[PDB]
Amino acid sequence: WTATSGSCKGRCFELQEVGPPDCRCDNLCKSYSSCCHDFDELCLKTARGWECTKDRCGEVRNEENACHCSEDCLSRGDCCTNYQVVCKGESHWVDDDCEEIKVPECPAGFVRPPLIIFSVDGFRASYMKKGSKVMPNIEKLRSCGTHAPYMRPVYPTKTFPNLYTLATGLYPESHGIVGNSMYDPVFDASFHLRGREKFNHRWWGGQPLWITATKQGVRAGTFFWSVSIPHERRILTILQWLSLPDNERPSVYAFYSEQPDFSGHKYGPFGPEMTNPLREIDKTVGQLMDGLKQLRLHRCVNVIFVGDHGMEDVTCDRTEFLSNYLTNVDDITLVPGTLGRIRAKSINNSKYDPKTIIAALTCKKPDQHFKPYMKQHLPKRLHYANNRRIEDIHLLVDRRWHVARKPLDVYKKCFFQGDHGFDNKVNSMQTVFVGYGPTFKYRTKVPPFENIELYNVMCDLLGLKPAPNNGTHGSLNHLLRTNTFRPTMPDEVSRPNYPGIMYLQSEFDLGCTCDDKVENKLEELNKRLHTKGSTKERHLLYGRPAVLYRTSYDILYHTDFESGYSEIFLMPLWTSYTISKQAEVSSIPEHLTNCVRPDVRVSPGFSQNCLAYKNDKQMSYGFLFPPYLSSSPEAKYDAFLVTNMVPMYPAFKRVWAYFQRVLVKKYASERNGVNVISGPIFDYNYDGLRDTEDEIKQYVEGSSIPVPTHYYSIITSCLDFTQPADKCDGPLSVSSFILPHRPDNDESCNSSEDESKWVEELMKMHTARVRDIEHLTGLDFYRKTSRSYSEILTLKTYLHTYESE
Ligand SMILES: *[C@@H]1O[C@H](CO)[C@@H](O[C@@H]2O[C@H](CO)[C@@H](O[C@@H]3O[C@H](CO[C@H]4O[C@H](CO)[C@@H](O)[C@H](O[C@H]5O[C@H](CO)[C@@H](O)[C@H](O)[C@@H]5O[C@H]5O[C@H](CO)[C@@H](O)[C@H](O)[C@@H]5O)[C@@H]4O)[C@@H](O)[C@H](O[C@H]4O[C@H](CO)[C@@H](O)[C@H](O)[C@@H]4O[C@H]4O[C@H](CO)[C@@H](O)[C@H](O)[C@@H]4O)[C@@H]3O)[C@H](O)[C@H]2NC(C)=O)[C@H](O)[C@H]1NC(C)=O
Ligand SMILES: O=C(Cn1cnc2ccc(N3CCN(C(=O)NC4CCCC4)CC3)cc2c1=O)NCc1ccc(Cl)c(Cl)c1
Ligand SMILES: [Ca+2]
Ligand SMILES: [Ca+2]
Ligand code: NA
Ligand code: NA
Ligand SMILES: [Zn+2]
Repeated sequence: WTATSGSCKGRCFELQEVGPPDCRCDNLCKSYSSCCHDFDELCLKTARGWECTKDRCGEVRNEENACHCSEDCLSRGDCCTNYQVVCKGESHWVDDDCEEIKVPECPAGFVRPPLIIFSVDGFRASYMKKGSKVMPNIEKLRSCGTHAPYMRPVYPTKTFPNLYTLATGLYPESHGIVGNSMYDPVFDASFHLRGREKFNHRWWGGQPLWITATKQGVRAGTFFWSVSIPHERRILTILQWLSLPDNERPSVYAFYSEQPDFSGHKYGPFGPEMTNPLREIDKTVGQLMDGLKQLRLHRCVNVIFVGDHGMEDVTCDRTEFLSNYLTNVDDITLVPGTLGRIRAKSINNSKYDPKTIIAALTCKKPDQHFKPYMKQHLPKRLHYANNRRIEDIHLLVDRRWHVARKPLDVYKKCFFQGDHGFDNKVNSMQTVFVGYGPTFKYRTKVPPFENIELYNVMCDLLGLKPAPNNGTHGSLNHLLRTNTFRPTMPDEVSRPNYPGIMYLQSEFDLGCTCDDKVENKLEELNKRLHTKGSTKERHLLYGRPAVLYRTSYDILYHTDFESGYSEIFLMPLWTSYTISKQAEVSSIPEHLTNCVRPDVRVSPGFSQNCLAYKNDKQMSYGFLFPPYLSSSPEAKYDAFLVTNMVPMYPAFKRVWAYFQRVLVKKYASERNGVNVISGPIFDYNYDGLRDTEDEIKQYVEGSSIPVPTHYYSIITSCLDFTQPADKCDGPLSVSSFILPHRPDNDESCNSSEDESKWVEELMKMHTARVRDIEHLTGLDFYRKTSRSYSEILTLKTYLHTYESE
């Protein structure tokens, strides 16, 4: 119940929301159907429209008007945004030449430059170039300020997950808004775009920027907007708030536009009908900047122009139906469209089985346009699993397609021509970022970055300490003129042991064999030097990784590679080696095919054993440093040490052996040498974080050898590829992956073919940031480089996407 017979007189767009049953006058009252009886009359004035005209200049103030053109309007803070242009001979902001904003030029009483976030729904990254002729205000923001060619949204590339990630710095699995539609089995409640459950605070986790600001004594304007409030009134409301007395005035404001998404769904991303919505958004930016200029704030405020996701061509005819694959389609609930999420229709149905549903959906049709996954098998870069609102079965839908349960769902719901939601590396899903103002740089282009990073920057712009989030604070310092955040590297928690030769061969009873009894003062001192680290400078280029948790491990040196060997997990945490452009690939010699050699530096008790692999009929092993890339026949023996062995399913060995035998050398050839760091990952609870020993769900049968859930590699070279990886003077270039360690290749529908036709495609799908590997391993890389720490943070957040231009 709302007692809507209270009044909005003197309350229009009040910032503090009043509680039930008292009637409301804030910017969300319409959404709750709770506005006072006189809200439209008093707060949504429209008389005489939104622009001054020559005849209105100097008029007698008429409080009925939408905005004012009387002499008093500037001191009232309620002029039409074009007042000074029409009535005082001033220019529009867009017509003024760009002039660098070296320092804030703010009115007296301003404690800090305000921040205005101007969020555009469905604004695809390529609109900034493709629509530039029809968006002159946005083009001035972009060209004069700091811009990225695009900004990467989070998955799924839907509105609410992305706007709430922008606000919190968190992945959707952590903030809890994992789709536009959700079921939470603990609450037993459903969240929808339509309706009221979405107003319940229990859905919305983390700490959004307006709460962060308020907790730290920075006032915030209200960020959500009721859809029916026209954009011109949203802009005039922000400008009125900016005219509040110092003690009342917010320091952070948000404008939201439902365009161009609304039209893009109807017309497709580049439908001829799209020009007009882009013109209208640009006119809104123009009103805001003219309005700021009238208030002498246009060289004081920092403005962020940012989108939530892009827009792809999608029509009804490109729909896959689950009824074409499943016999039992009425036993499932599907959340449909540009991603699929499946769960049982009834928790009482004991015959429901996810394994049989996955198998029925796997590679069934030659050009099948979705791929099913258990959520823990989704690419780790999506960070889309650790939330009970994410169903166990996920369908990754190809760009331009939908999935639905039955055909009747689609024609009893062609209308639409655009949609979004797909994998967030897809080019059509990318969106925009421009920062303009005293705190941003001038005429500066920055590389693409992820939207999870912007919360920290917004906190920096406002002098706030961010709540804990998934950004990497400091990685966007290159966007800023001032207010940079100067992080320190994390402290190493565990220091390594450096074991020497401590064990005799006969102390080992591992069931291993090697034909190495194959028999010099020149070359014996030489081999001893390699074991003490004489080549370590060639193979550990950026320092050893730091171990950020408590554990016991050993550094092991060799001619061709260095490793940090875990006595707890019985395998390396990391193995590092450099392959020059001139490196030669060789074979595993016949006499060494099944060779595994005890490592006399490491106790039998802290070693793997061959008998466990013989006994485990499902599990084989591979090596982290590949024997194919040994520098000499004699160095090759090091590659067969038991301390270089890791457990690998035979299906996975197909992938791994092709990466090591073919792709490493291909990269070294293309990039002028590469440094590779490879290792295992254990993430049995799919939280994106390193498992402790007591979280390991699978061991090599009969043993204490834990089975990795994934294997990573970080592949680094010189950004200037005229310099070899091992003699690089400047910035680095990286690409990385986190490959799922699976006992079959069902994910790859062409896996019966030669690995040259499917393995690199798999690897691209599982591309990763070095930061993703850091979370998953508790290691900290690139500790010893010539580069600034903020530059290294940017490098650790880089994702190689393998999308065309
Ligand atoms: C991305 O960045 C985020 C933010 O930094 C990272 O997430 C953090 O990760 C931490 C580890 O997973 C996690 O720390 C835990 O916090 C527990 C207290 O949690 C509450 O309070 C915080 C602080 O205000 C709050 O933010 C939390 O909010 C979550 O939960 C509510 C639901 O109630 C949601 O609305 C909200 O969206 C959010 O959900 C997300 O996180 C939870 C996990 O907390 C997931 O389950 C959800 O799926 C969703 O992803 C909470 O309200 C604290 O209890 C934990 O402590 C246990 O573990 C420690 C280990 O040190 C142990 O020592 C303790 O004893 C304790 O164990 C006991 O409980 C166990 C479980 O019941 C039990 O098994 C044991 O036997 C013990 O009794 C833990 O410290 C932190 O909360 C989240 N924060 C957020 C916002 O998500 C995220 O990791 C980053 N991602 C990547 C990839 O880097
Ligand atoms: O604006 C709209 C549409 N619209 C319209 N009317 C609404 C009325 C109320 C609510 N409620 C307020 C109480 N809630 C809330 O304050 N939650 C946070 C504060 C406490 C913890 C998290 C939960 C949400 C949401 C909306 C809403 O979305 N769309 C644009 C937009 C802008 C910014 C963001 Cl971040 C997002 Cl996700 C969406
Ligand atoms: Ca959207
Ligand atoms: Ca984990
Ligand atoms: Na075996
Ligand atoms: Na296959
Ligand atoms: Zn949309």
